[PDB]
Amino acid sequence: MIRAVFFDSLGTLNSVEGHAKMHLKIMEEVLGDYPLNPKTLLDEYNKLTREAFSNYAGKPYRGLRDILEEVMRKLAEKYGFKYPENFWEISLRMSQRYGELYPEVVEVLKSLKGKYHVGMITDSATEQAMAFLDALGIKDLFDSITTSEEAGFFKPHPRIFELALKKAGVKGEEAVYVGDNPVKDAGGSKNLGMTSILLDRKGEKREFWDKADFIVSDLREVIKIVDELN
Ligand SMILES: *CC(=O)c1ccccc1
Ligand SMILES: [Mg+2]
Repeated sequence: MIRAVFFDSLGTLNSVEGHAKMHLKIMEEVLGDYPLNPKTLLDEYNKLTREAFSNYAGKPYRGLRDILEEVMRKLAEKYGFKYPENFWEISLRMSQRYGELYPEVVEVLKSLKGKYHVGMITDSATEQAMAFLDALGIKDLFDSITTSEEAGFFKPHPRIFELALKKAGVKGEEAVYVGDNPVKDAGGSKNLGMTSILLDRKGEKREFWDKADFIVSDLREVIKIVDELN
């Protein structure tokens, strides 16, 4: 019986659109009137960071701040603008203002909280995850928050899911994982026996739907699935 529902972060609870808007504002503040299109800087930053994150999926945890700051160091040297020593602090300030939840998130978390264990499982440093949940106003809505930093490994490594399950006191088969990445979220959680729900908000991933037990475009569908399973 489903006793716990676990959620991914980016693309699942906080929007990619807010992420992109937030990060453009970060680059605009980095650059000022430097003669570089902030959108061009952002696209190159995203290209490099995506490659780095891909390299480390499933692998031992390493600090994301060191990776992002090195990428920025490279980009500052490539393009000739002054490296921002306060890059991280700029980023935090912009997260607090421009971080954005999908419209149904609070409704969904509220409807589940109390009746099931409500958890988050995220690739993130712990302090950074807790700060952003606070900034979005949803920290209190979780019974557990489990991170790659705690487990020692990035998704889809089994230990990050194992830890979340152990925090909640449930078996994998008594738990659901909702996330937007078919490999890291659906495939990763399945290795622990969890029921996997792929969130495909824009229907962009039908190539990979077979990788999940269920497909949804809106998190309000989750509660119906759990009830139906129970
Ligand atoms: C994208 C970014 O700068 C960010 C995101 C979440 C929390 C803090 C910073
Ligand atoms: Mg995600």
